[PDB]
Amino acid sequence: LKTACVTGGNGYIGSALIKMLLEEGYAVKTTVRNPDDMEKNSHLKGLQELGPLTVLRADMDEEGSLDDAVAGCDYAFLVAAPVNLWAQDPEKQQIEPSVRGTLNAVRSCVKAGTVRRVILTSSAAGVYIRPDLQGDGHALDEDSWSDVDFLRANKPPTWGYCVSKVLLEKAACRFAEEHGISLVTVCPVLTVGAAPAPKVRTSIVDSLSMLSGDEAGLAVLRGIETTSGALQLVHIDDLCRAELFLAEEAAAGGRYICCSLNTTVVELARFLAHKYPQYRVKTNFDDDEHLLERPRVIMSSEKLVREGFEYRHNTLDEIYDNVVEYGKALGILPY
Amino acid sequence: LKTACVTGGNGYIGSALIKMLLEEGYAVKTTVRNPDDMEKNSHLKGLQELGPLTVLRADMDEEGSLDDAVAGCDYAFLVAAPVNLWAQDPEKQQIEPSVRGTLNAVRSCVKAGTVRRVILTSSAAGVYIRPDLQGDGHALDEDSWSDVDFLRANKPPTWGYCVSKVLLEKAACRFAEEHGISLVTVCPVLTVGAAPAPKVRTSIVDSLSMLSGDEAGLAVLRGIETTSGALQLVHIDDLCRAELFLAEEAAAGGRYICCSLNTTVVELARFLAHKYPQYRVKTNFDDDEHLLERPRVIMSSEKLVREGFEYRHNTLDEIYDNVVEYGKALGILPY
Ligand SMILES: NC(=O)c1ccc[n+]([C@@H]2O[C@H](COP(=O)([O-])OP(=O)(O)OC[C@H]3O[C@@H](n4cnc5c(N)ncnc54)[C@H](OP(=O)(O)O)[C@@H]3O)[C@@H](O)[C@H]2O)c1
Ligand SMILES: NC(=O)c1ccc[n+]([C@@H]2O[C@H](COP(=O)([O-])OP(=O)(O)OC[C@H]3O[C@@H](n4cnc5c(N)ncnc54)[C@H](OP(=O)(O)O)[C@@H]3O)[C@@H](O)[C@H]2O)c1
Ligand SMILES: O=C1C[C@@H](c2ccc(O)cc2)Oc2cc(O)cc(O)c21
Ligand SMILES: O=C1C[C@@H](c2ccc(O)cc2)Oc2cc(O)cc(O)c21
Repeated sequence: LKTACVTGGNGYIGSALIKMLLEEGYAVKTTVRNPDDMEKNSHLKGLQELGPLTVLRADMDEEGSLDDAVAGCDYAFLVAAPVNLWAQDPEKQQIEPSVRGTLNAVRSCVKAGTVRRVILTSSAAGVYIRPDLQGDGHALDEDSWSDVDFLRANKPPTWGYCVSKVLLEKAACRFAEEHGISLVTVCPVLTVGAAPAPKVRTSIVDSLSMLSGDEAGLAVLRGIETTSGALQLVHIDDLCRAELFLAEEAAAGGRYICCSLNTTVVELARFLAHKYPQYRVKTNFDDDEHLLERPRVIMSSEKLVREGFEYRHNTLDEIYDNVVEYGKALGILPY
Repeated sequence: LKTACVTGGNGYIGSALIKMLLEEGYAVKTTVRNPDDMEKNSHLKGLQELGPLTVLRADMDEEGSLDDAVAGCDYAFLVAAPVNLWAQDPEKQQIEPSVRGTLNAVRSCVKAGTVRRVILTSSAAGVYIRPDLQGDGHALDEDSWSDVDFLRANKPPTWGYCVSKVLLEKAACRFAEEHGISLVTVCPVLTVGAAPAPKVRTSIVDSLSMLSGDEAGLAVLRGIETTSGALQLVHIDDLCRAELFLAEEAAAGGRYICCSLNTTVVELARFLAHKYPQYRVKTNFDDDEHLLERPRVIMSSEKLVREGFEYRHNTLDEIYDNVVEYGKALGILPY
């Protein structure tokens, strides 16, 4: 069989990727940091009783820890990454560990000799910090990079996360090219949908905040719109198929935005209020709230599409098709 | 004042639209075919003594008939249309007059020069004839068009009505684009609620059939579900507000489904049986329970809700809040 490595099998996106790879007939090796924690990793046993899944222990911050897991793999999906969006000391707790851990992982992939392609999962946060674009009508593509200097000078919330994505991508791209290994980078927007992982929180807390009523989650969604010009969404299923697509399509190369739809907080609030009447969805925003009626800047996925990929969740109704039941199971929603 | 034209002021939806436009401060001009029939048109005098309403005589089948009425209007609400759902000769009694009357109306709107936007009332019957979708889990949006080929090949009941909506929509859009006039099309599902018109019947006969026991109306409801995959409902007041919203919302464009709730014959029957025990509502079926237990195909109003519209009647109780009294006043219900 063809074998794939997925770092961070207990993560939100990582757990979904593993499930899809197995379904598509791959043998899968995944790393977690504490396999003995079956609260976090029970889905890996569930999947492991269904398909050829291997679970290993590794911390990406330790050089060479990934050597064994990626040995004998055709593809390496580097999903695991530091996600301290709000660290007190971002340079040391988010940025430096991100760059160092990504280089550690690519080094292991090179060492393995068998890895045909590395698939690095980054984020739209490395793309859409663009304070030089004013007014509306803007459309960002893979040539757009988040303004690191602006981020370090002004340090808005989650600035360290945005910087870490920019720096780790460039470090990864340089390392891969200097060692002759093919590297594809995927920059997904906010990802929504059910996954096998039983104890994840991550962005689900935020994407469900209009239904849960959590004001911190609501601030995150507002922050995305304010800082990037829109609220961009993609379904977990489309993200995982996109990663498989980019791994398999030999003609694929370089960076790829993964984004199905550009909306706004107000649009999403209205739609969710309409689709889920049982929740008290606040839709009446009033003035000061610098909220957009329509996107000012959109993220373009034309490169991935013209590459041959097709999204299957193309409306708000389809992007939010199964996340509510997932939120219930995770305890993020009560009922 | 801003001035709006409404065709067919004696019609069910037309009469409700006129009352709402007058309430919202519009000067209104409406056309009827026989203003001297004050049994059908008395509500227009009642409205005329309360607000700035002009009543004119016109038959949409005759080219130019609408010229005078729509002259000086900022918006034109084309509500009047042939409703011979069961014509013996649909081609000549339903389809051709529909296309021709709509083109006549839009031509008059262009000639007026003042019409900023045309709001064309069409029907969900132009959307949900989709024999290619089997199983459940389907959601239809504005890109779904009723299958005219299937309709002409099998000629199910009301096939001529369904075809007329598809053709008049496409002909109208091609004409509007060539003349650079904004045309927005609304495709309501089964519309329910009280209206000023005193002698209308239309779908009220069918939407009240579970209370009246009329088996022809009950057959129409079962037919909607069997042919479209659900029993879709919207309140007259939400439809009228939606039409105003789309007229006034500069960003709005193209076609819009108007649908508050996707339910079933059985669920509606159980709801009506509990709400109105004085009437004898049949809730026990079987075999004939080819009736769905839950919608197989749902009409998605996501485009309209994203545009900025919010439904105010969202439950069966809210959708059926005042239709029964109206049915009494119309003689459709005895008591
Ligand atoms: N969720 C979204 O909506 C979204 C959208 C766009 C981009 N992204 C990005 O895609 C990546 C995955 O996101 P996610 O939502 O799945 O986050 P998550 O649920 O919190 O999972 C993060 C994974 O990374 C692991 N990890 C972190 N540091 C590690 C380390 N030093 N060594 C080994 N493993 C480490 C974590 O393992 P531990 O449990 O041991 O910490 C976990 O498995 C993230 O980089 C995210 O920023 C997410
Ligand atoms: N009622 C619903 O539940 C529903 C749901 C979805 C869509 N719709 C569609 O919305 C439209 C209005 O529906 P409705 O319930 O209000 O029907 P309605 O009560 O029977 O009224 C029909 C109106 O159209 C007029 N009309 C027909 N042909 C005309 C012509 N050649 N020239 C001038 N006027 C003409 C009629 O005037 P006359 O009296 O002189 O014939 C009448 O005013 C219809 O196209 C319907 O198919 C209705
Ligand atoms: O790691 C991520 C991804 C990030 C994100 C949001 C929007 C976007 O467009 C790209 C990335 O959002 C989050 C929000 C959280 O509460 C926790 C998280 O771990 C994350
Ligand atoms: O003109 C219409 C609208 C049509 C309709 C029903 C459901 C739907 O979803 C869309 C349209 O139903 C009707 C039923 C009638 O007895 C008489 C009518 O004149 C009509």
